[PDB]
Amino acid sequence: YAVKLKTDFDNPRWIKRHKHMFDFLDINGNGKITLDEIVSKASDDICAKLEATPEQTKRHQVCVEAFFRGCGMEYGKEIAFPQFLDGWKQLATSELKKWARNEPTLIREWGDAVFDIFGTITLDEWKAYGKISGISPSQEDCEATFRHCDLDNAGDLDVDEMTRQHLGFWYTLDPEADGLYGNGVP
Repeated sequence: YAVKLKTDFDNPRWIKRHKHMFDFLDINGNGKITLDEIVSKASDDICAKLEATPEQTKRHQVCVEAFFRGCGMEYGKEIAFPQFLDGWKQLATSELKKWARNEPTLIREWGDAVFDIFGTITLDEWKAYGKISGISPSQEDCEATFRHCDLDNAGDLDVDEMTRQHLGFWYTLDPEADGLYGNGVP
């Protein structure tokens, strides 16, 4: 499949996908999130539970920082959803230009850092990620991810494929990427 490159930023389904994610990040329900919180979730929570090495944690942090700065986040900056979504439009545009240029995207580099903590991850690793990050705590959802994606010869997921899927899921609302997270993310 050719990844869908055209954006669809006014589609209510793309809005809802990021709204779901925003509200998941807004744990205290006050309508605003900060880079501080996102990086703490990355480093203090996820990497600790995954038992990442100090270096892996740092590398992952740098990637999370760059990724979310790309959507307008910053330390001490309290962002509400409309500005966050505007940031995602900018991130998606920038990422697609990199993709066109065959330059690694920030979503790819984040994936590299996640995968390294685990270029392939197993279903059981993905199920753990889903619980620890909280993005997909249902193991059935994680099974759906693996059904959905094109897997390697062992039934494992490669970062190139996950990145293709994430371009379509997070940036372009590619129908080929629908269901990447099962019912865990709309």
